[PDB]
Amino acid sequence: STGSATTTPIDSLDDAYITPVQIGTPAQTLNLDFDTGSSDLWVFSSETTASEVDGQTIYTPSKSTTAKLLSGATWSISYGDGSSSSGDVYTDTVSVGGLTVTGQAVESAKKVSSSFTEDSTIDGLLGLAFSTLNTVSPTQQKTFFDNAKASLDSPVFTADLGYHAPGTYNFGFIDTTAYTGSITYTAVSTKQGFWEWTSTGYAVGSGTFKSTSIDGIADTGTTLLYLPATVVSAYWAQVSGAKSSSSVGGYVFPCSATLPSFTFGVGSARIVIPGDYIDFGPISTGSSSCFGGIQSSAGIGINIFGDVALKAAFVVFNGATTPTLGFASK
Repeated sequence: STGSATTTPIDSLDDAYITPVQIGTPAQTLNLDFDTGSSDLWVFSSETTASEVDGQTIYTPSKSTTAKLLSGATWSISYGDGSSSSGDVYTDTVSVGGLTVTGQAVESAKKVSSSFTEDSTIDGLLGLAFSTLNTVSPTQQKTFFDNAKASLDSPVFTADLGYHAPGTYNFGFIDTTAYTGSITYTAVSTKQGFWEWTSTGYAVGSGTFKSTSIDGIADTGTTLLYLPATVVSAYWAQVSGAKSSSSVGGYVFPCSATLPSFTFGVGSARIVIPGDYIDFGPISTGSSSCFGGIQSSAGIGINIFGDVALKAAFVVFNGATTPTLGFASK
């Protein structure tokens, strides 16, 4: 089997992407944030504290003939950005882009933090990291990909995120029309439960490439590119007037700037992030200070190749017995 679904930016900045997902019978379609940095499929639901729901579409398990309470199971997650959610668990039929999994754990939120409530466009998350990170207790549950894998034509999914435009998540096949050149594959460590890999270096603008190993995670659920302070300083030093602002929470730059590109290495290959991808716009409405899309990972504890990096590439998440990651230009 295969599946193919369009993923759409939630706003003009590509702060996140939503993908429609069919849950239950008859189908209830919710728009979920596909997140290769976590491993829970959770939704706003009829059980979510009413004051914490503000415009989201909810899953109502009582209206699904295939929903079953997973008795005794609870979940609770906290994300890198400080947001969180928790609740109980149903199993139900879940389909993405024509690919159907029966008996998928659908984690129903009883509580969500303010960041979730305040974003009316995201109805939940669909985790695509390794199932070892799944938070369901006392019986850990499998991700949608893990459940689908054996049925897929090939044990892979791909992320093709757009810059200020829709893109695609495919399951079970590689669309050879969706990228240019060849795909370069690189080793993955699953030791921390992430799609963790090592970039071979970077360049800033038309500058020379610096060969240096940068361990990090391919994370579709993180907006920005978080790299070591040395790398980030080298980038922003090429933008007149750019500075790190403790009050704003990272590097800002004059909105009048033209940003240089940023290149990262994948083996001997190179992925170029155009400068425009690094512009996250005014820090507040009307401001002439703009927020940067490359930020320091210092004090996160891990480097994160988030959407800013991934949307410059066609990315293969290869879930074969020994997983790997592939990157192509597009």
